[PDB]
Amino acid sequence: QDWQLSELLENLHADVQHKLTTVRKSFKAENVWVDLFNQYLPERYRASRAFVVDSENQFSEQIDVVIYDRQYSPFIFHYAEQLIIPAESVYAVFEVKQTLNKQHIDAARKKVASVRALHRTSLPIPVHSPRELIGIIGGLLTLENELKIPDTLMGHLDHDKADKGMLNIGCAADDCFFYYDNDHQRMQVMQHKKATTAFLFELLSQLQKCGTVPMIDIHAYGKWLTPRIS
Amino acid sequence: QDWQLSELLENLHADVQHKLTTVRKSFKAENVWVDLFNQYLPERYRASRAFVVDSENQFSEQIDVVIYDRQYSPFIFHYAEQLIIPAESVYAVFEVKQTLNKQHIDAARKKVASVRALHRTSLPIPVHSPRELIGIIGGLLTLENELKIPDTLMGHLDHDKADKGMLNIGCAADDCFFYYDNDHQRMQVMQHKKATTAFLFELLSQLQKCGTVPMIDIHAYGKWLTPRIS
Amino acid sequence: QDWQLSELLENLHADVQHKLTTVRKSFKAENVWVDLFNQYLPERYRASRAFVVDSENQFSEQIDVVIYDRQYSPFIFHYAEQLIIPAESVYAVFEVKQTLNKQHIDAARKKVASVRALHRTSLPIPVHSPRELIGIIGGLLTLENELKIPDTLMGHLDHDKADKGMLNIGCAADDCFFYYDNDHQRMQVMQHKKATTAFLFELLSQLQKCGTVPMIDIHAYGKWLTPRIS
Amino acid sequence: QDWQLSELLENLHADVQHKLTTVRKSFKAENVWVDLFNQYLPERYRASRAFVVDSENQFSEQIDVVIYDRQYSPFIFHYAEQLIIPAESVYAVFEVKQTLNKQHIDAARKKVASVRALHRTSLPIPVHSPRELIGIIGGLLTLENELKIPDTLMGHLDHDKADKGMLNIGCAADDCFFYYDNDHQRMQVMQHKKATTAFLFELLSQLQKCGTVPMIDIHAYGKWLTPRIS
Amino acid sequence: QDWQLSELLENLHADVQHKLTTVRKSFKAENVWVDLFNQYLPERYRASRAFVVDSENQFSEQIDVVIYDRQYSPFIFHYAEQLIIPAESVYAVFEVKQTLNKQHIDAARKKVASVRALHRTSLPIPVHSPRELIGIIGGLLTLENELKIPDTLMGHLDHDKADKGMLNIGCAADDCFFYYDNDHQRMQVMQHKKATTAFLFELLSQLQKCGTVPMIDIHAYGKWLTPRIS
Amino acid sequence: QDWQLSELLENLHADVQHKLTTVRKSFKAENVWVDLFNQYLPERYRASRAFVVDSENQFSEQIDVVIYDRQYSPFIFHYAEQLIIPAESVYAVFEVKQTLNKQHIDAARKKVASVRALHRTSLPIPVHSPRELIGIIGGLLTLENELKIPDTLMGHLDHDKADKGMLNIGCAADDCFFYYDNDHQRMQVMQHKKATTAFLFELLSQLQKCGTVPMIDIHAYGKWLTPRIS
Repeated sequence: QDWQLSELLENLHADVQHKLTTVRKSFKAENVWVDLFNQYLPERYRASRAFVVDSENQFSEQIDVVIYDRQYSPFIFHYAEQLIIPAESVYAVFEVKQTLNKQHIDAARKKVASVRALHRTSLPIPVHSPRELIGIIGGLLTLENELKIPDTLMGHLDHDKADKGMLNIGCAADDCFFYYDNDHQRMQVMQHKKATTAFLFELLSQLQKCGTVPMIDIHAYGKWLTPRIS
Repeated sequence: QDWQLSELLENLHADVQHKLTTVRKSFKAENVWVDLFNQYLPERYRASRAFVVDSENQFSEQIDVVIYDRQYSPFIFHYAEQLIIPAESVYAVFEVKQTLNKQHIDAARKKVASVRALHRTSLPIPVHSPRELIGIIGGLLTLENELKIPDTLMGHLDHDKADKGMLNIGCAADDCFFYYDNDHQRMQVMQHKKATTAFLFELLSQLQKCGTVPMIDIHAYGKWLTPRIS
Repeated sequence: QDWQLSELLENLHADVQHKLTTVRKSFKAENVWVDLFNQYLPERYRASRAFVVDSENQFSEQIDVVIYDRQYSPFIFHYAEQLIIPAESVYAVFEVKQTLNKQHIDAARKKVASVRALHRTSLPIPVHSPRELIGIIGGLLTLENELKIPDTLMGHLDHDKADKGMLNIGCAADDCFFYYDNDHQRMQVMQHKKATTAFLFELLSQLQKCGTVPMIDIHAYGKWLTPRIS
Repeated sequence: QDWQLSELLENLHADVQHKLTTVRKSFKAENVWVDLFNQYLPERYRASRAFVVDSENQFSEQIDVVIYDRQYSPFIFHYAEQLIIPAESVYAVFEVKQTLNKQHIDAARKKVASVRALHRTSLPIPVHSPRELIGIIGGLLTLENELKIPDTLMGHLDHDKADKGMLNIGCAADDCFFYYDNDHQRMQVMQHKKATTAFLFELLSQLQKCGTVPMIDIHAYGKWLTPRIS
Repeated sequence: QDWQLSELLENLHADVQHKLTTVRKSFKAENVWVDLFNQYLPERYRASRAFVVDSENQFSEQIDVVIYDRQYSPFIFHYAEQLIIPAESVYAVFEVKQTLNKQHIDAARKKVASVRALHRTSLPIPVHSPRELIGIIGGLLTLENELKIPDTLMGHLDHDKADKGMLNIGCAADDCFFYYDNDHQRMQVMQHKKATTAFLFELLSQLQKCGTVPMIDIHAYGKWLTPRIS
Repeated sequence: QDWQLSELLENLHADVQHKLTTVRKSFKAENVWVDLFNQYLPERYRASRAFVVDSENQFSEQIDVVIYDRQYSPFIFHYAEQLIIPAESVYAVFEVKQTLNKQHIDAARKKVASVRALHRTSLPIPVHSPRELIGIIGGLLTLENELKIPDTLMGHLDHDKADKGMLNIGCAADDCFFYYDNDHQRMQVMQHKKATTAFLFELLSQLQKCGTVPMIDIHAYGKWLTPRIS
């Protein structure tokens, strides 16, 4: 029963997972999630606490966990010891909060909203048309779920897809994960003892369906240095 | 005559090649082949001794050398100190045996057969159609060729393409290498003093023609953790 | 005014930039440019002093700075301590000279011409047609501009696109950068205090528009080791 | 005047130094100091935020910057994402506070005192006598000095060597650094534009005079796992 | 009860420890022990499967785990993919066997004996006298203990110190560990659930008491290349 | 005859050695020697082209190969892309020249003389006395020896030990190495086909007998930033 695919999946990155459960039990956070994501995610992706910036000199607020393209990113900024990432590079943004409740849900929606409100550029490619903008994943990462009734959480998580604050995924470590399905066109909540690894696999699945990074308009950033003649 | 492209090609990764010739002469193995491949192959690929697993909880036997996609692999399992790789990540599988003879050919074909019999998934992409499954390269890596007659080896290597045990490529270090050509639609054997480097270039050429990793169905692995509702 | 996108852009890789300005002031070089490029460029690219070779056993002269694809390159050669790069891997080639004048412009054009005259291969892909050959960027990297009149430099830089010596981009550190625009179908010179970073953003933009590496014909290099039967 | 030893000294690790000055100007912190120390210090040393623990199951409070021996440390602990360092490994402990004033001086003295009150072991060596315990350096790292009168800071920093809270060194970035001299047997304050680099050289000098790590009594930690018979 | 020194000690390198327990349970090996040691040991030491060689062209048999000085070693040999270490660099040598029984004890003693029988050199230092030769630690590493009676294992482990096969330390993973005490001048066996971590701390303690690598007589190896005149 | 200590010694770092022989045959250089040394030398040492500087603001000329203490060095400077090393950190200095003749011998003696003329500091240690200054090894590294008569080279290499230009060691790759012996109190020349590896082992032997880095007077460098009160 060791060489059971089920067992291999649970044992995958066991150590970082164990760090998260201890934190959950010490509450009964932020850095563990960043660590967790960077272990599970393929090389193309990196996770970090960070601000997001766009080529219109607009900045998000500090985002507890940003997942961005490290491999094909043309630049990432460092002010002091802070990371500032171009919006075009961002795949997902998460709020971290100890507890999953109506208020932190709303707090997550506002952080996600502030990133999606940024302006992202996308060029055409040799001549194809410019690529559709990636749909940025928004979520909430918590240690203890305070909405024990699946109805009392289902309700406060029903948000419209046009809404820029909508949460695509979220987790209460070792307790439950939720996510939005398109086939079903609804939110779905799953209460499971292994919800952290199941949440991660869901995340990998949504990342895989995001789409390829569009071509950044590098001149839309370079215009902050020199003029252009039409 | 040093700055001759011919010489540059022979000098390429000269050290790992020298390790292989010594082993050939000490016989008159496994770790050398893995080292050799990991030096010649581009960053996308990695070679390792490993088991292969599929999302149906089927396992190959231990494969002396697996070449897999390390860059775009969503997960690789580590049981004890053993590597277990999802079948969708596999480009090539090799049997290592001291001598190239009818029996080790058959032993190679059975290992290859066991990996290709695994179930591999492939999703559609945004909506394109799902990508064709990669054609997994199967081979046999040896130190000394015991079929000196090119007719006596040609015969025991003529296998049908529809057969899942068919060997696409193989080598007897510093002696000969064989491979299947599609234009010619047959096997081809080459006896050459520099057969190790020529075998590697043939491998690089087949890898290049494999195709891109299909999109793994991550939920087909994630189902081992949580149910899904249709 | 610290958290101004303008300031973030200037502060990006500030240290290597500072190394370049000191050299400019010590003249009032080569290694600084290589260092500079390897910090600004995304992971796919690497910069290095090197010779370029093709599958016809032709070699360029030593190129002060080659930008090549390290991620998807199937091989790079090392004679002694010299780097020798297959022409198919080359994105850009630069001459380095202390001063920007008519003679070093001509010297750059001849080095660039010698690389573009090499033979580059390109295969079809599964069956699509073989990819168009990348357009290799040629430039000239200098410390002090000796053509102060924008007319007196504009003139000696007007070359025809069909000419294999034509220079696509160039820089006189912390003074000016030039580049060819297709929309405008002319050369363009920009005299700016921050010309080094603006030059780099222009380079990133041209690299982005280059196209993906064509599929190298590995057998056109492997033919240097073994014969082929038609 | 570039190749002036004075200039080389100022230019040393210029980039991390620049990060510190920006923070100083943004206040007009913690991570910058750690970054700064890890660049200036030789390989034997590492700096990190951390708790300190002894073999009597006593813990300090969280220490903003601990400098410990990473080379010869037999173990370092990781609770969740927290670093916990055996007291025997500690060379220096620093409080970080935006401003240098009487209250943050006292706050530093209490943190330093809590580390020096821990129990540190030291064995004999083959048979020589057990090494004297290292004298742990205590300091205070700030951005802006609020005691402008050198008398008004001198006074609140005159402490006795027998006191476990005594501060050996401290800095107000790009403004002043203080330190205790044994020859002089007093504190000394230095107000200098380049006070950050001078502070660092003073730190290197005190570290050099600390003494080599004593031999840790590993069984005094191992007793937490198994009993011993006398 | 998480921030209990006891708990930190048990959690230290928890992952590699877990790998070892699984192997113990799959038996109800070699690579796990090497991995385990390389995580617990300080930077000075490295563990590896290897042959040991001396300057008299004598070789041990293959040693399942050798612990050697990687930091101050002047050379290590690589034949094929095998590691060959000069005897002067060796701190400890271990036999790995699934079960702890009289026969594997004897097999361990014979491997240890073969390494200690090698000739080790030691020069004087500036002029001090040559350093005493390190006492090489010998042990046996197993998964399951088959001598359940502590008298039935005590008996077959009482060996004289003057014997070159004597075992200084050994372990049956998560079950028991033994070691020789000099104060007590006997062997000591400890049966404990956490015997793996306690065994490691005992190993660290013995390594610490070994002594410093003597100065290797480099010319005693160099004589294999050129003559010397007296 | 493969597992012959003689063979292992010749095979040690075979690849970098092969690079050197090719250069020797292409002459019939500098970077190969640096590479060679960094492969053979233990971790404490690093080799690099560099200037040497002392705390009296004196600089050597550029030294083709400096061997310095990277591990215990408190600082190393970087002007532009040049390395500048404090004299106290230097173990050996070499001139590189294609041919070994009277003139390049004299050229080497002058470079060595210029480094040894620098001022090196050395403090006392807790209170022991200050350590004797390391005896800096001087040598000459060449590809072809033009003094074929061992008398015609013996003569031009007899220099007095008090002379600051004296050469302690040198090599004509794959041809001969010389060195100074104290027992013999003379120079010694050895003509051997494997002279490169024998030269390296001689170098390792002299390095081992150099002595430990003395304690640098860090304030003798820090005085370039701030005054001191006696």
